[PDB]
Amino acid sequence: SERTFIAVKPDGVQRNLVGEIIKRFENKGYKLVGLKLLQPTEEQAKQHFYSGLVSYFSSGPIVGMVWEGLGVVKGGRVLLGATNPADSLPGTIRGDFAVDVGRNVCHGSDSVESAKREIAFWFKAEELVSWTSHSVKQIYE
Amino acid sequence: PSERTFIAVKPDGVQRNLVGEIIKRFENKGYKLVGLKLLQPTEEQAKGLVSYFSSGPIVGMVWEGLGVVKGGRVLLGATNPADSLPGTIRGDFAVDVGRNVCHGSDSVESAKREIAFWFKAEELVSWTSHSVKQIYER
Amino acid sequence: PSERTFIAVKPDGVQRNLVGEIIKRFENKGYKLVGLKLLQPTEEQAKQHGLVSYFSSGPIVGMVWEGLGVVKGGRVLLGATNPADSLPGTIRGDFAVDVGRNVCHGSDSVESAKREIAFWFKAEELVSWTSHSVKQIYER
Amino acid sequence: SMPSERTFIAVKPDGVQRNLVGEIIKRFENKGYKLVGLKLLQPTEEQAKQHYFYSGLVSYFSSGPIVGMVWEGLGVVKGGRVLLGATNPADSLPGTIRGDFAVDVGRNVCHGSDSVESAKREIAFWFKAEELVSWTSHSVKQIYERA
Amino acid sequence: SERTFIAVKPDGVQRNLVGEIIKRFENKGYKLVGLKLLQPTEEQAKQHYIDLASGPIVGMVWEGLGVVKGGRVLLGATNPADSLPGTIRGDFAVDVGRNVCHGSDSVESAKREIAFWFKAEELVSWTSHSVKQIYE
Amino acid sequence: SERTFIAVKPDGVQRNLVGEIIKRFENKGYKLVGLKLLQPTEEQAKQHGLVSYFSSGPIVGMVWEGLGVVKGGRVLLGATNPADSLPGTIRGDFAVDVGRNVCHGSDSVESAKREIAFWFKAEELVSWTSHSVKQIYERA
Repeated sequence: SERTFIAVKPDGVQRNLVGEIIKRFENKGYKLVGLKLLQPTEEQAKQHFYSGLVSYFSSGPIVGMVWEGLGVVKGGRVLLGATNPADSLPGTIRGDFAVDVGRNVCHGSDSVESAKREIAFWFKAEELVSWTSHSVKQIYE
Repeated sequence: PSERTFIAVKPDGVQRNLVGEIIKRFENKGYKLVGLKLLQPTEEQAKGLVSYFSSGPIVGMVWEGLGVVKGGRVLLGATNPADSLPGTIRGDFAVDVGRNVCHGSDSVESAKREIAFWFKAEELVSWTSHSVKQIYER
Repeated sequence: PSERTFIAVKPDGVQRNLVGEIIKRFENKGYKLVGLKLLQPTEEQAKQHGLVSYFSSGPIVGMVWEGLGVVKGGRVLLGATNPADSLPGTIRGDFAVDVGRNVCHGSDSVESAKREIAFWFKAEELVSWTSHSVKQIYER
Repeated sequence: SMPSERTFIAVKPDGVQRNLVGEIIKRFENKGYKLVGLKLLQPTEEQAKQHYFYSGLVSYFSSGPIVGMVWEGLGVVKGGRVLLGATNPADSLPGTIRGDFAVDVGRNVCHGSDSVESAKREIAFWFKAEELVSWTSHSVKQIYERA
Repeated sequence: SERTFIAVKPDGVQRNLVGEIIKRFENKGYKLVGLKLLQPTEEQAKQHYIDLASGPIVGMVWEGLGVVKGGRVLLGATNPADSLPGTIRGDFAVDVGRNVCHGSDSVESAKREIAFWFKAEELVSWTSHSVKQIYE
Repeated sequence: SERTFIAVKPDGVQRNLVGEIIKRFENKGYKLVGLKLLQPTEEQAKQHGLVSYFSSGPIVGMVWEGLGVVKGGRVLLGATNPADSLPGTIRGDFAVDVGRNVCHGSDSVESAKREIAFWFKAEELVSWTSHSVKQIYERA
């Protein structure tokens, strides 16, 4: 089943939005199969204006997540809201919580291919957990 | 404002503990609860879709308010959860169209039919909200 | 575990839009909803339950909840009967001020729960079903 | 287009009566906007006449208290209105204040300045300069990107 | 009819707890009769400084039956270490020196605090449309 | 700089309480320095019927930092036995059965050190400073 990479960026962790973000994905019906707190290294930030974006991204921890579900790549992005918080609607994470595109609190993979790459980049295979939600028959026909 | 609509928490909604959450959103909006009942549809009432619909309880509700048929549907969000926006019930809580948590009458006429189908007249309560002048100008 | 209790949102609770909030808390706790009904008590029903007039003046929501220790646990969720003594986090602690407008009711014992359930609900109105989360809430 | 931009937000009397003051303030705080003015007041008949059916809207608006607020942040005039939702609740989407809480355009719970110029005028009309408080949020670097 | 003074201290305002605190008082059934974002005046500071020998903050006045004690119950114990979850400080504070809010500790001190922070003309007397639902 | 170990047990993960639990610790002012989703091995559960349930699915392991966080974290979780947990706590709000009590927190500073070391390798913990430290602590 489809998987996507969702991150709480360092502004999101600093502003105490980790639980709130996780809650919204859980409530939606998506399944958490990877989760990790980490501080990106400068080198990881270099791979991911330049000195500035690198420095912010390696300045503090992010929370990396892998979520599983039908249409979760697109759906996860819908939950996050438009990338640019000026365009984000209330009810979304960015619409509720962000102002500035450079401090937009979170990230979600923008396609299936890019999800596979991002998951592989941040998570070793052994760190992902395959399990079955006891609610699968209530969420999916 | 005396328009009425039928809202249901389907069995997946009840199983996933969304009854209170749904009621809350209608109450917050300003709509008035005039009928409420927990029931398990019979196979016959349902008559794959039949089996799921008669497999467990639903919560049936009648809500009253100005434009409540359309408004109730806006609160539920698009019927197909792929199209539902966050902030709506389905946008927040549903993934699959076949397990889309809830239902709202799609028109005034079909609301009248649905209400009559699930509720006996005596089961609906007419009352006046002490907030009516705060919610409606006239 | 199959224990059951009667919970009511009194008319002030319904008027003040607390029905959903109360149901949510019971659902969140893990208790199972097996009866639910909106109704306006008759004066006669209020007599059995000034207090008469208020109680029969508008609708209440009657509920039956099932779970281990649900009679006591339901009352703990409601908070002390007198809101002056109710702690924040409970329904009355969060939402009520006056004992005469204390928003809700819960059966005070197993025996009185059986009586209250039987009084407000006909047998055919209660639904027996199994939560898909039963093994996540209960070890045995 | 400055982060120092300011807008006027009001909880109208219906919003105060229906206990939506805290909820409205929370949404602005959550968004990252900064509260620089706040005041509970009952508009006078004369103040209601200027603000705006010219029998009826006046009477309701001067009938009880409103909460007046000044919020500061990048694009806060437009952003504040997005949080409130469409002016007519029929058009307001869930997730917004009016989409979540209002039904009738005549009882639409709140108000926000519709432009930068009208925000300056509204702020000046409801607040004396000495009532606004300038301070710095300890989260400014988390909300706004430094070059 | 009783009234009390509740304040969101500067840490509370900085940490975005103003709405959350107001909400809890509204939800409880108490009535907001004074509200203002404020900075002490030089004259207010002088008199505070003198009185201790016996910003911004948000200042509030709330009205209701038993609101002085009730308001404090909503805030939770003064020292957050002792505050229980469900209260403001139990949910949101760790350190007694950054305990987010304040409520008058008695009826007499409420009168004094209200008078100190609010001019009489800044309080609004009004009737909640829900008064008969909250009070018998 | 005190630290404690908090876990969402498998029932808690299954019942979608991870975010809710994290939120409460964040709201309180505590600082997240370790976070990981994992499925305990049978061997790991033996050291911690109870073995089978604990190794049956994923838990979320967390390390939190703050003044008095060991005791404070337990106060947020509520009494170990949900029958005794008060509303406003995680177990008071969400749990019924002591065998399915949703979560765990270290019971002392010494046991927190042991539990943190057991579940987290040193390189998995992140040391950082909250931009709100001076708003949460007077001495910071």
